[PDB]
Amino acid sequence: EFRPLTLPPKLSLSDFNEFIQDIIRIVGSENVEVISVDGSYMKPTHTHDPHHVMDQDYFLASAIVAPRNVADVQSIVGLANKFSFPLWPISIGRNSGYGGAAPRVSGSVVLDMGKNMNRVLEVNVEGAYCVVEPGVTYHDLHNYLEANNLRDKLWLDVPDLGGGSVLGNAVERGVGYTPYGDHWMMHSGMEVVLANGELLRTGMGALPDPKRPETMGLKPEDQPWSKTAHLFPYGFGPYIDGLFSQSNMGIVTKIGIWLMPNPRGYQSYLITLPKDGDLKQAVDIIRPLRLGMALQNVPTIRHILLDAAVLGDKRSYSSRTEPLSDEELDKIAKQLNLGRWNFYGALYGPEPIRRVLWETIKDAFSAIPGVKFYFPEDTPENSVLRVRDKTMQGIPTYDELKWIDWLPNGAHLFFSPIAKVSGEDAMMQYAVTKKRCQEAGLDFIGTFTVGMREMHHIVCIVFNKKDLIQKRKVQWLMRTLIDDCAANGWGEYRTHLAFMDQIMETYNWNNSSFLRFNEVLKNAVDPNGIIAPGKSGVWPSQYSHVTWKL
Amino acid sequence: EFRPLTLPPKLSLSDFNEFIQDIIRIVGSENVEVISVDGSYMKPTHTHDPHHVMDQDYFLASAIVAPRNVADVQSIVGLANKFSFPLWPISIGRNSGYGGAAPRVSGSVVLDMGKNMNRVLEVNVEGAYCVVEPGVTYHDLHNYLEANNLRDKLWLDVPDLGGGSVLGNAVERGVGYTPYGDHWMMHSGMEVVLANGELLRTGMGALPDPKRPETMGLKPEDQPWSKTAHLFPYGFGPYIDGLFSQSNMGIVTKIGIWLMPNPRGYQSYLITLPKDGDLKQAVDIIRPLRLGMALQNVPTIRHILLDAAVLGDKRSYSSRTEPLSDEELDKIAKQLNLGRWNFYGALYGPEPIRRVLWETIKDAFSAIPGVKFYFPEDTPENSVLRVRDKTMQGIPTYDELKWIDWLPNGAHLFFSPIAKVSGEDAMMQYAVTKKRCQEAGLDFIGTFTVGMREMHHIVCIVFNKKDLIQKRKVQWLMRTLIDDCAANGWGEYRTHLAFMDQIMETYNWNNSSFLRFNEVLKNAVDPNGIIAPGKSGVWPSQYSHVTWKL
Ligand SMILES: *Cc1cc2c(cc1C)nc1c(=O)[nH]c(=O)nc-1n2C[C@H](O)[C@H](O)[C@H](O)COP(=O)(O)OP(=O)(O)OC[C@H]1O[C@@H](n2cnc3c(N)ncnc32)[C@H](O)[C@@H]1O
Ligand SMILES: *Cc1cc2c(cc1C)nc1c(=O)[nH]c(=O)nc-1n2C[C@H](O)[C@H](O)[C@H](O)COP(=O)(O)OP(=O)(O)OC[C@H]1O[C@@H](n2cnc3c(N)ncnc32)[C@H](O)[C@@H]1O
Repeated sequence: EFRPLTLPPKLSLSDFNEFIQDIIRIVGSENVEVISVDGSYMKPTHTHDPHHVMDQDYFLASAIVAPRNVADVQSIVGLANKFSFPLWPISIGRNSGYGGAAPRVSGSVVLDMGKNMNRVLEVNVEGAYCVVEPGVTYHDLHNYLEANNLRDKLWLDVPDLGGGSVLGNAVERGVGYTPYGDHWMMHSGMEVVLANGELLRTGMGALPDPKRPETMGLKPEDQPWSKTAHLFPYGFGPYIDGLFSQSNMGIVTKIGIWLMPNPRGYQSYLITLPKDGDLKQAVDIIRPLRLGMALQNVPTIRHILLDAAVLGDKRSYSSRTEPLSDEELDKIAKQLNLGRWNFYGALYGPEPIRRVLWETIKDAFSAIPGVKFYFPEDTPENSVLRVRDKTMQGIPTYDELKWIDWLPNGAHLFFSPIAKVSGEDAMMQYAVTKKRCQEAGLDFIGTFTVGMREMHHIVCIVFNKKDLIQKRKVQWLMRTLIDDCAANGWGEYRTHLAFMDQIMETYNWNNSSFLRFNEVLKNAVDPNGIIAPGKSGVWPSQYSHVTWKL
Repeated sequence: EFRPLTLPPKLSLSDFNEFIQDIIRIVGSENVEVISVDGSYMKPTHTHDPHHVMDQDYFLASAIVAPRNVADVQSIVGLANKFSFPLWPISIGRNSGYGGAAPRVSGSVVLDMGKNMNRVLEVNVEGAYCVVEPGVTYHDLHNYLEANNLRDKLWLDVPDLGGGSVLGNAVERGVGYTPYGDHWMMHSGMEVVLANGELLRTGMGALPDPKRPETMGLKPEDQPWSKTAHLFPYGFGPYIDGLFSQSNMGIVTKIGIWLMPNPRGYQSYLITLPKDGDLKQAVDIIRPLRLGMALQNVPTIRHILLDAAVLGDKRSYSSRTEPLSDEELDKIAKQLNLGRWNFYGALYGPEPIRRVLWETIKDAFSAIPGVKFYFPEDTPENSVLRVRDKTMQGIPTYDELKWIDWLPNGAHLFFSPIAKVSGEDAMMQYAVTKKRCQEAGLDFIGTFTVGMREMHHIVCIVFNKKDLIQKRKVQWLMRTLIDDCAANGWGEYRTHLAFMDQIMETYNWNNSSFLRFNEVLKNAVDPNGIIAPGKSGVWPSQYSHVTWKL
């Protein structure tokens, strides 16, 4: 194909066409598309940000490429080093609220790694791990487990929806809700194609499986792994794995992910907190429970509007066009039999141990006036408890997609600061966050997810993507919040394409020492800067900061 | 001082003298010793390898310099850049079995970080963590906690001995014996001086503490951390932390380490396993109880000679010169009331819970005939269990020094391959290692430490450091085990200075892509190659592989 809307920087139409004809010859026409449509979550777009906060076409591919296998990735890396051509690797491209598939730089090729590199490569019972290509969704892996009857042996750890990529998510350092919620920390042994195009496996992936007749003459990409590659992450030497999470340092083609053995018993629960202000005492309670390990998983603390938005759009609760007031949340709370904040967790292992922990947690929270406790069977058919009862046991679902439609053309954008597990800091962050959403004319929606010594506060900004005036207020809210939170001692853990530079500028301890360091590494491994220029605000030297930063 | 024993490569005598005059000016001559004696554990040497497998003077410092503070480190670095002068940074230098404080390159300035940089900087209760400098030993910190009554709120995690640096050991990715035994995984918020001299803090350490009047004009080194620094490791962007463990990528000045809250219940224990072959079913039994958190910590499986050696030297058990027979090891077993393998664990938390766990473990191991369960109270006063009682609850001891003296001028050398948590794998690693130990005329001594999905297998080579015939046999032993283990798909997790090259050459999947990618990052951040050249087999470009490898 001949003519795209946007060319990559410094690249001619004639060069671009040579590149494309070249790539077609490798991967076939059926695996290439040049852009000369926001799609669905069920069928994600690969061309741009479906939940756009800037103009729809602001972050736009010049084309999409789908390698057939790892060899293609290498060949494609080669040509991009030849032509000086920016690549943007996605696994699945369901990173909505962070930009979806869209490339940080327009004119890039989007590498749809997921379409053909699909395979669940291994599920090892005794080692309680699995090995995975970019294309394996949470649901995909769920179904492989069923086919081979492994459901009674091994559980998954799923984020709030079923379609993201196990690896996609893991390298974004994302989060789920079993004791295996720290997704990044569950990996051992990743294979990566570098900016030079050479293959590398990490940790004990670097210790090769010894030779035997069955595996002779296998291309490296197809060689098995030695027996410890997915068991012991460190390997030997400097431990580089993390240089591949949230980086543009390489293109991940495989990853091993630890899986929880069937725990021996499971019980989910809801605790409902009546007052807006109860968040303070509730978090002080969480602290030692989590830290002392009566809280086995990553339990979340949901604001009322999050459950309500699952349950029906805003028109369903009021024809109001302004944020719902403090007192309507009370009415909605009491309609839905929920509190102002709603705490979800679960209990794992034998009855005798579940009993003890539950009595501890039950006891601890009873200090909060008006508290009420529910198992799944005590709630209506449509409840968030029922849905989450699935989630905290590794079953992929999709019911939580509905909150996206809180407003007539609902898109989400995530503001994701980190809080202490302390009522006081939490209230402050809430206050700082709630205040601004207001000035923006938006309902406040958000969770806190509970890590051991921190909470991921996911403020869920939902907007009508066809509304230009609102879009701008969303750009104002985000940028303002980033600042407010930095001035209060809080950083964000993950974000959107349009906020990456701003966010990094925030991690400026000692004259931006962190980003400088990262650039030195980026330019050495990426001398042509072809991988994902601009991810996390890291720019190769051929990318002027003045031209390229937002 | 004027004339040193060995000079760093490519550097004149005239230059060394101008250099050390510049350092003497900064650190004062009290913090400089030019070398022109082995010591012990309590007074550890800073010049060479106290447990030398090569000639005593093979790895040898040219001087030892003791920075008073972070600013002295920046100047020394600046000067080491001026003169191309290798630095070898240590914290305490108790890396016995791995080369102690010896530099990999003879001629280097051993950088004694711990002499003056000494402070327990922070102990935060609600976050349950500490911030520490290199000079703080495990005993140092223990006494800090006792002296503030903190031992009732927070416990430590300690290796077998208490002399090691909390930070130094963690950057070596070392292991301890509570649920906090994965020392490295417990870090958060590292401060690092780079090869160019510049300070950097990782993770949310890069998110600045907001401005206030109390902290104005503080040197970057002396600034506080933002509230989340030591709560959330990741921060934002590429997670570069691990580039600083087992690496030569920088000089660490400060680290945050997570501390486990008093669990509200503790009980250690021993299980004795009569036969040599009982290892196989033991491991097979441990596997599901590890994955399922009936075993909450890092338990150990000790060879009978490990315990035997703590209680008495070889000369006391047999007069024989060769290795001990099988029957002579059942004799020592029945003598000491231990099995051939001895499993040391510990239960944590409230009694209602400790109880259930224990009944599962007891009942799990009962399928092994002649098994015996002991609490500390059930054993002789000198027993290893009584020592590990303290160990598996964060109390330092020094009792385990006694096994080093299993031979006249006993020295240890660790061979530390990683095994699967499977009897088959473990027996195999045992057989492989026992065979070669015979050939070399050594007794086999070691422990397995049970990580979640891996075991660290510490083959404890003790040898007579004044016997040149045996030191050569130990060299042969080491180099053969490395090769054999490799040929059976196992790699070492850490090693001695003389085996760094070989071991790293072992992880050569896809023609040493791992090393090549490591080399690339090193030359980027260390142009003149001054920080610890040769650490983990990673050499900067101006060190010829031909000249430097062993
Ligand atoms: C809409 C929304 C999103 C959401 C959520 C709830 C709603 C309603 N709940 C989440 C949750 O609880 N936890 C969480 O971590 N995220 C949640 N999200 C966000 C999103 O839906 C998921 O996180 C989703 O899994 C992420 O998208 P996906 O997994 O498909 O990843 P991707 O689109 O391919 O992009 C990942 C980014 O990471 C880097 N990347 C990905 N693959 C590679 C490879 N192959 N090599 C190198 N880098 C890779 C890229 O930077 C890419 O941009
Ligand atoms: C003799 C022995 C040793 C031993 C053991 C039992 C016996 C009887 N059991 C151990 C165990 O249970 N777990 C464990 O991790 N180690 C065990 N050992 C080995 C050793 O004694 C300890 O590991 C000890 O704590 C290590 O030594 P130390 O703590 O003093 O650390 P160091 O010598 O200063 O440094 C070791 C290496 O780390 C790098 N390093 C240290 N500081 C820095 C700084 N700040 N910057 C950059 N790198 C640093 C260096 O590479 C140094 O060589």
